[PDB]
Amino acid sequence: SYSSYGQS
Amino acid sequence: SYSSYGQS
Amino acid sequence: SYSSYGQS
Amino acid sequence: SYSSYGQS
Amino acid sequence: SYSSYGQS
Amino acid sequence: SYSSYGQS
Amino acid sequence: SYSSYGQS
Amino acid sequence: SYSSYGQS
Amino acid sequence: SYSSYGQS
Amino acid sequence: SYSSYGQS
Repeated sequence: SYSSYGQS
Repeated sequence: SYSSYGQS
Repeated sequence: SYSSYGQS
Repeated sequence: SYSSYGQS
Repeated sequence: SYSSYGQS
Repeated sequence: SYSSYGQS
Repeated sequence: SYSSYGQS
Repeated sequence: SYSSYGQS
Repeated sequence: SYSSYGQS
Repeated sequence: SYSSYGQS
């Protein structure tokens, strides 16, 4: 949880 | 949960 | 839950 | 729940 | 529930 | 939008 | 949006 | 967005 | 966003 | 973002 994987 | 995977 | 997967 | 998958 | 899948 | 505030 | 505040 | 504040 | 503050 | 502050 609390994670980023895409394009931000 | 609390995660990002797309384009933002 | 509480996640983003699309284009925003 | 509480998630986004489309175009917003 | 509480989710978006379409074009908004 | 897409939020909960009551008792469910 | 896409958030919870109550009792679930 | 995409956050929790209540009792779940 | 993508954060937790309550009781889960 | 992507952080926890409550009881989990």
